[PDB]
Amino acid sequence: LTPLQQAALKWARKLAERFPELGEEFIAVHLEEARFWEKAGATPEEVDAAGKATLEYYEAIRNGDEEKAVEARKKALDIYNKIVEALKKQPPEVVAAYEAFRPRHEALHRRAEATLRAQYEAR
Repeated sequence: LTPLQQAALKWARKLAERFPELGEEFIAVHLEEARFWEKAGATPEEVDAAGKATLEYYEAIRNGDEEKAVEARKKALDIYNKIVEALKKQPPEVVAAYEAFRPRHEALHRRAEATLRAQYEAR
């Protein structure tokens, strides 16, 4: 397997092992992305970070530190923007792929956030 796929697995596992509600697609949906990312001159360290960020983000969404969230939800967000843009500078043979998958990457996060917040809004 590609060292990028694996680099995202390091953190996705930690995010699946934790919050096992959705221990599944949290890996896959991300994994697929790590293969797209590869197809945009991405480096493992440009991914590792992103994950660990997301990690920070969610587990802070869990505990509830609203500062640590934006700290992480933005450092991650201030990486993929570039990547999507690099992927945007690619053929409409790969573009047609991301313009259908990305939706699910959005859907994962939009779902995850929501659920993971709803958890703590339940004492």
